[PDB]
Amino acid sequence: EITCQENLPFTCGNTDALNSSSFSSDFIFGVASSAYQIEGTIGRGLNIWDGFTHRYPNKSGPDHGNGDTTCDSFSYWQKDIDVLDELNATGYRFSIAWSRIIPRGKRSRGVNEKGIDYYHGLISGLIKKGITPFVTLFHWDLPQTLQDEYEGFLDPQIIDDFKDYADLCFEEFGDSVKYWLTINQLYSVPTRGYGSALDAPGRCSPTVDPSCYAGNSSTEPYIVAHHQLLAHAKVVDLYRKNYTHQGGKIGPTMITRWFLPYNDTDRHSIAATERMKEFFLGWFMGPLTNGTYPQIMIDTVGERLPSFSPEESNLVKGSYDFLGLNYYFTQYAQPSPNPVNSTNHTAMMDAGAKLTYINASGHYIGPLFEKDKADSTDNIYYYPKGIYSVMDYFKNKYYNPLIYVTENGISTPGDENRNQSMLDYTRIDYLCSHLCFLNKVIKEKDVNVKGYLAWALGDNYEFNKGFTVRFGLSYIDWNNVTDRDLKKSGQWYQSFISP
Amino acid sequence: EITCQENLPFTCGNTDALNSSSFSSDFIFGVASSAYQIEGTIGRGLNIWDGFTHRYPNKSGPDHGNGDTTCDSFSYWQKDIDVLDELNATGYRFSIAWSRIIPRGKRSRGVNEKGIDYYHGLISGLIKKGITPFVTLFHWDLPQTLQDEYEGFLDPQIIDDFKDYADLCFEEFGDSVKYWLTINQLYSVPTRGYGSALDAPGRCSPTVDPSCYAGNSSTEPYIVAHHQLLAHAKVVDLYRKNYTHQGGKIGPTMITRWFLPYNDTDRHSIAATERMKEFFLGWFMGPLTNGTYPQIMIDTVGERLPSFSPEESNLVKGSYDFLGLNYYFTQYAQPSPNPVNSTNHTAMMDAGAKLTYINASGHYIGPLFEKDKADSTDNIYYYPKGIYSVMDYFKNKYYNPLIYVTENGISTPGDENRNQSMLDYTRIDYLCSHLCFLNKVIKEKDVNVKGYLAWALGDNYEFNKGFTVRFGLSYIDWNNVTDRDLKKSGQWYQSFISP
Ligand SMILES: *[C@@H]1O[C@H](CO)[C@@H](O[C@@H]2O[C@H](CO)[C@@H](O[C@@H]3O[C@H](CO)[C@@H](O)[C@H](O[C@H]4O[C@H](CO)[C@@H](O)[C@H](O)[C@@H]4O)[C@@H]3O[C@@H]3OC[C@@H](O)[C@H](O)[C@H]3O)[C@H](O)[C@H]2NC(C)=O)[C@H](O[C@@H]2O[C@@H](C)[C@@H](O)[C@@H](O)[C@@H]2O)[C@H]1NC(C)=O
Ligand SMILES: *[C@@H]1O[C@H](CO)[C@@H](O[C@@H]2O[C@H](CO)[C@@H](O[C@@H]3O[C@H](CO)[C@@H](O)[C@H](O[C@H]4O[C@H](CO)[C@@H](O)[C@H](O)[C@@H]4O)[C@@H]3O[C@@H]3OC[C@@H](O)[C@H](O)[C@H]3O)[C@H](O)[C@H]2NC(C)=O)[C@H](O[C@@H]2O[C@@H](C)[C@@H](O)[C@@H](O)[C@@H]2O)[C@H]1NC(C)=O
Ligand SMILES: *[C@@H]1O[C@H](CO)[C@@H](O[C@@H]2O[C@H](CO)[C@@H](O[C@@H]3O[C@H](CO)[C@@H](O)[C@H](O)[C@@H]3O[C@@H]3OC[C@@H](O)[C@H](O)[C@H]3O)[C@H](O)[C@H]2NC(C)=O)[C@H](O[C@@H]2O[C@@H](C)[C@@H](O)[C@@H](O)[C@@H]2O)[C@H]1NC(C)=O
Ligand SMILES: *[C@@H]1O[C@H](CO)[C@@H](O[C@@H]2O[C@H](CO)[C@@H](O[C@@H]3O[C@H](CO)[C@@H](O)[C@H](O)[C@@H]3O[C@@H]3OC[C@@H](O)[C@H](O)[C@H]3O)[C@H](O)[C@H]2NC(C)=O)[C@H](O[C@@H]2O[C@@H](C)[C@@H](O)[C@@H](O)[C@@H]2O)[C@H]1NC(C)=O
Ligand SMILES: *[C@@H]1O[C@H](CO)[C@@H](O[C@@H]2O[C@H](CO)[C@@H](O)[C@H](O)[C@H]2NC(C)=O)[C@H](O)[C@H]1NC(C)=O
Ligand SMILES: *[C@@H]1O[C@H](CO)[C@@H](O[C@@H]2O[C@H](CO)[C@@H](O)[C@H](O)[C@H]2NC(C)=O)[C@H](O)[C@H]1NC(C)=O
Ligand SMILES: *[C@@H]1O[C@H](CO)[C@@H](O)[C@H](O)[C@H]1NC(C)=O
Ligand SMILES: *[C@@H]1O[C@H](CO)[C@@H](O)[C@H](O)[C@H]1NC(C)=O
Ligand SMILES: *[C@@H]1O[C@H](CO)[C@@H](O)[C@H](O)[C@H]1NC(C)=O
Ligand SMILES: *[C@@H]1O[C@H](CO)[C@@H](O)[C@H](O)[C@H]1NC(C)=O
Ligand SMILES: *[C@@H]1O[C@H](CO)[C@@H](O)[C@H](O)[C@H]1NC(C)=O
Ligand SMILES: *[C@@H]1O[C@H](CO)[C@@H](O)[C@H](O)[C@H]1NC(C)=O
Ligand SMILES: *[C@@H]1O[C@H](CO)[C@@H](O)[C@H](O)[C@H]1NC(C)=O
Ligand SMILES: *[C@@H]1O[C@H](CO)[C@@H](O)[C@H](O)[C@H]1NC(C)=O
Ligand SMILES: *[C@H]1O[C@H](CO)[C@@H](O)[C@H](O)[C@H]1NC(C)=O
Ligand SMILES: *[C@H]1O[C@H](CO)[C@@H](O)[C@H](O)[C@H]1NC(C)=O
Ligand SMILES: *[C@H]1O[C@H](CO)[C@@H](O)[C@H](O)[C@H]1NC(C)=O
Ligand SMILES: *[C@H]1O[C@H](CO)[C@@H](O)[C@H](O)[C@H]1NC(C)=O
Ligand SMILES: [Zn+2]
Repeated sequence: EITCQENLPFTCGNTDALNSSSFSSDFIFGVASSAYQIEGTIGRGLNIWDGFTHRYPNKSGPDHGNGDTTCDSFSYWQKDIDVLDELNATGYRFSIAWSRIIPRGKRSRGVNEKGIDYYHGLISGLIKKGITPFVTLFHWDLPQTLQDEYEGFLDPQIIDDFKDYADLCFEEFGDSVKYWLTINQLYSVPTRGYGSALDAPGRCSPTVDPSCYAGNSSTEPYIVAHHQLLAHAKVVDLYRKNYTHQGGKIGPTMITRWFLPYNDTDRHSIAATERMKEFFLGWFMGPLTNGTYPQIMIDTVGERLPSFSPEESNLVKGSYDFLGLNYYFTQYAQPSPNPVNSTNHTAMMDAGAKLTYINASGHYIGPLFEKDKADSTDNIYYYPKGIYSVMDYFKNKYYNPLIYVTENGISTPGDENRNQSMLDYTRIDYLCSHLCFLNKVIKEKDVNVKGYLAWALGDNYEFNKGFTVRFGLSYIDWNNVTDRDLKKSGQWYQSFISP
Repeated sequence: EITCQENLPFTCGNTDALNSSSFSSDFIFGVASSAYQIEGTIGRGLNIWDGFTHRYPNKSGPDHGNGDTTCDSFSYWQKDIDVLDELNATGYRFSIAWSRIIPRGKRSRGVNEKGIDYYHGLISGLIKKGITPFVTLFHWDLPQTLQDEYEGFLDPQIIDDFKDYADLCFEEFGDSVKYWLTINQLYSVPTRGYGSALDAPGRCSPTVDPSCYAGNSSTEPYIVAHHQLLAHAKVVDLYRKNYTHQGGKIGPTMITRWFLPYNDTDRHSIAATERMKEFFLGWFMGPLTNGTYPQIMIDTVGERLPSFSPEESNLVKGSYDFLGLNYYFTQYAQPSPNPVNSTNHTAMMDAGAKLTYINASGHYIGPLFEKDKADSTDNIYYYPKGIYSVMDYFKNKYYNPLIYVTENGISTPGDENRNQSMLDYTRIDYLCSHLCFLNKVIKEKDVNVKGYLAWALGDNYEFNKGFTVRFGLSYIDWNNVTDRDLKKSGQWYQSFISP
């Protein structure tokens, strides 16, 4: 019987009690990163994260930081491999920058052979240290040219351009890469990029944010979500029909959260909780497992929800070998109105739920996850048992999928100094508490989870936050980015992996 | 009789001897700037200078600086108007960022109304202080989307996109703007952008620079030059047929240089000097005055020189109301081989000339213009009489055009400290020595020159050099860019204007 803690103080930092041997022998342990966040713009074309962060610098982060140079993994990719080698990691999730290998977006316009060689060298270096690559084709960094030609994922033209890009990656790297991710966190771009305009490309309704250059927060999230599923399923079909000889697997990435009722004896809050599961996970998991959106979405969203043709439904249904599940936290849900006729209506209001970290009796769900200095009532809190609840739900609701945990981690403030930054005990507590529950859910519920990749390998540019928060297991000095030095967390993870 | 000095020391800094009253009463005096160099990326889409400086940071300048924030004329445009008001300037040359008003390049994709309002406010502010705007439509900052769709000026698709962009500018601002420039320095993009790859977009032959993403240095300069002339002439036709009611004038910008023989008794060097005039000025001035390229270019460049159809020849011939002439320096010319079959052949070798600042007897042409710290034998030297020689040549060879001097100025090192930077006596000597010759040529040769705009209003990002050189008449502190403080040069120019 496995007992895991839910509240501070935790004791899972002790490698005598929890380590890699607690898990099956073939289980993969590593870390993750993304191209915009770590490489720098040297050697690549421009993408919508470059566009968004330069056009709307106060949305890039409070320091106006961006990915122009960041930790310079373009130059220091060998140092990333060295961190992984130090950890004795068996996996590394990284993304390919579309704009580094096809700067002009559409593959018929030509490829950047030097950009292809950059990834060849990385992949070869990983494999030579025994590290299995998990490669994300699209981690939000769409070539700027495609957004300007047709508004990227807002248009169905994106399916064929994404397909041709994916084909080039499979042709070039698939002899060595056996685990591919298509689109990072399907829920994110639609909602933050086209609903709230917190993320690139920064579209939304005029009264939601007057700085959006265009958009409609009520309709566009649904259009983008739909084209994301079609483009993902087209690439999966391509992979499975034309690259089956490479012996690899492919899947989407979901951002996952667990949801609990704000008031667990109030039927209205209980209903809002179940609505949240459908609108946040089922929006994509319904199409991925059944080829249709959830009935509550069909009913509520009405004419604003696109339909799949029979051919598209068949293409999208079952379009995964595995699921990359990212997990960070859990929210309480209570009812909220859905004012569809308001000019500031957003797709996110369709779920009819208001999300908090404090329930109706004043209980905070768990330890502090992220402090919000502008508004402290907006602090985010974590909940280690949520990873257990998510995994169990995916096995039970979504046909017992093979799962890899593709992201899991916590930030510490960028205002801390080096020493404080290195002594990141809050990060050991977060990582170990979630690893305990993950082991518990694998053993108790038999969820087919086969790996775990913590967010992040090193400090990087954080979407929306600049360099004001740090997520790395390895520290990077922004005045001289060459080195990546294991933090207390990285050292702890090293001993968890090789106890 | 006017006597002007050619060698240090100069005495034209004395406003008793040379001032604005030395020139006709209607003569316009001011300063100039360009959008990429001063505004910052806030509020606009991305262009090829953003692309080039981020993809090839060591080509952006030795400090890797770029135009991301620069002096923040987006925020501080009122402070630029204040500098002009302090100078009692009567003209200001600025450029419109295509990417600020049409971020998606093609006008049918929509316009950025807030970007239009930015220029409305500037123009209105200038006119209210009695300053005549001279507005450059294209100062090299092509929306990145157009370079990625069809390689910008390499393709004839650029003509109609440039035309639609120009139309929008005339419609929006032409009721107030009466002097328009089409393309800044026609010789520059073809040669530096597509021949040497020193400038965006950074194309060239593989053995010229292995870092070019594509190109051909022998052919591409000619293609781009040709499309530049066609796009320029299309816009001029549009202006003169559809916006004649606005009562304004339009013209191209040429970079001008004078050329002297390396050895003035050697017929080979004399021939190389005359070749240089044709290949550097006649490349564009031949088409602009006659609808054909110079015969020496037709003969030497052969199949690599495009031909104008009769319709295109007619469109391009006479396509100017005035000429914007930029002038900085003069070179000696001697013969050099033209190895057309070499893989590193460039369009610039077609002239069969090698350019220096020192003649065959060891005479340096004039005072120091720019020091080159990597290689001192590469220092550039200036020649005040060259402005006289250029103006006289344009009147005599090119049908007595109306001319405005659209750029003239000198850099000082970015390594100097504030105090040294402010005491920019070398800049007063450069500006006054050229103004003396300009007055002399207007009086002696009756050249129809009606204004002079010194390069630059303030310190900015310098193409190819970052923030390592300063060209401003007003100082900007890079640790806090709000203020623009008149240097010794700006104060001298203030007294030259209002003695
Ligand atoms: C897994 O995919 C199955 C489809 O392959 C889902 O079953 C389908 O569910 C739909 C309803 O969503 C059933 O379609 C209904 O068919 C009747 C009967 O002929 C309809 O009137 C109803 O159409 C009306 O309601 C719609 C909203 O649902 C409106 O959009 C429409 O304008 C009408 O108001 C709907 O008919 C559809 O109408 C729109 C068409 O373009 C569409 O093709 C048409 O089918 C459908 O019969 C059913 N298919 C079968 C083979 O059973 C399945 O849905 C789950 O199971 C069914 C039994 C219902 O209980 C659903 O509520 C529940 O979601 C889904 N499973 C999951 C878990 O999502
Ligand atoms: C101002 O524009 C005038 C054109 O409106 C120029 O005059 C034209 O000059 C061209 C030569 O460049 C003369 O064309 C020649 O016509 C003969 C006679 O029929 C040709 O064989 C010669 O073609 C051959 O030489 C070419 C290189 O010049 C090659 O490309 C071609 O393959 C042949 O090798 C050329 O004929 C032209 O060939 C290419 C065709 O597609 C083209 O249309 C055809 O014309 C032309 O007759 C002449 N036009 C008239 C009305 O005079 C004028 O050129 C200047 O003046 C003329 C007299 C010559 O001295 C030129 O050397 C000199 O540049 C130009 N002025 C300026 C100052 O540039
Ligand atoms: C968890 O949700 C439950 C279920 O909603 C909350 O209990 C309900 O709380 C209501 C108070 O907000 C109770 O209703 C009231 O009852 C008093 C006593 O008779 C009456 O005077 C009030 O007018 C009110 O009655 C309602 O008026 C509106 C009508 O539309 C409606 O029909 C009436 O319900 C209600 O009885 C109670 N439900 C039951 C199942 O207990 C619970 O609220 C917390 O506990 C309740 C007992 C009460 O002490 C609340 O003060 C306290 O907030 C809520 N828990 C939390 C922690 O918010
Ligand atoms: C400015 O250009 C002029 C014209 O080219 C230079 O003068 C020429 O310089 C040549 C030396 O480079 C002279 O030719 C030589 O004459 C000596 C004396 O007879 C002879 O022994 C040499 O072999 C050579 O002769 C040539 O050999 C190559 C053959 O293909 C050719 O037919 C011969 O010309 C040449 O006489 C002279 N031209 C005349 C018009 O004076 C001038 O050079 C400078 O002045 C000349 C006088 C000489 O003192 C050079 O040392 C000195 O560089 C050059 N000016 C500069 C400053 O470079
Ligand atoms: C978002 O787009 C939707 C659909 O185009 C707009 O909602 C429609 O608004 C038109 C104009 O009132 C109405 O006649 C229809 O009833 C609406 N259709 C549906 C599907 O709701 C909505 O106004 C647009 N929002 C923004 C802010 O532009
Ligand atoms: C530049 O483009 C030109 C023309 O396409 C190339 O020169 C041609 O080269 C082909 C292959 O040798 C020759 O057969 C022709 O004689 C050339 N044409 C002319 C007009 O010169 C040149 O090789 C290309 N340069 C680069 C470096 O790719
Ligand atoms: C690993 O953790 C397990 C508890 O599940 C423990 O039994 C084992 O001894 C630990 N391994 C080491 C080497 O500490
Ligand atoms: C696969 O590749 C072949 C040949 O390149 C092509 O004919 C076929 O349509 C492709 N695709 C898919 C996704 O099946
Ligand atoms: C618009 O929405 C904001 C936040 O969603 C809300 O605070 C405000 O009350 C809404 N206004 C209207 C007119 O509904
Ligand atoms: C690496 O991990 C393998 C597998 O668990 C282990 O046998 C080996 O000793 C570890 N190496 C280090 C240096 O920890
Ligand atoms: C301006 O310069 C001219 C010389 O051309 C001189 O005669 C005149 O007095 C000067 N003006 C003033 C006010 O110094
Ligand atoms: C001018 O505008 C009119 C109407 O918009 C158009 O029909 C005509 O073709 C345009 N152009 C030029 C360059 O003449
Ligand atoms: C190539 O050109 C460079 C500079 O233009 C020159 O130094 C070199 O000698 C040339 N090589 C060949 C093979 O011509
Ligand atoms: C501005 O220039 C005009 C025209 O020469 C002049 O009359 C006026 O006094 C000048 N103002 C200042 C403050 O120098
Ligand atoms: C930040 O910038 C946008 C324009 O990019 C502007 O709408 C907004 O006022 C600014 N936000 C704040 C909070 O200052
Ligand atoms: C920066 O860090 C690297 C690795 O720690 C070091 O070797 C290099 O000398 C440092 N550069 C400077 C300028 O300090
Ligand atoms: C600078 O960068 C380019 C790649 O952008 C590379 O080809 C070249 O080696 C570098 N230049 C120097 C002088 O280091
Ligand atoms: C920077 O300069 C402006 C103008 O000189 C000044 O008013 C502002 O206070 C300064 N900001 C800082 C942080 O020094
Ligand atoms: Zn930047």
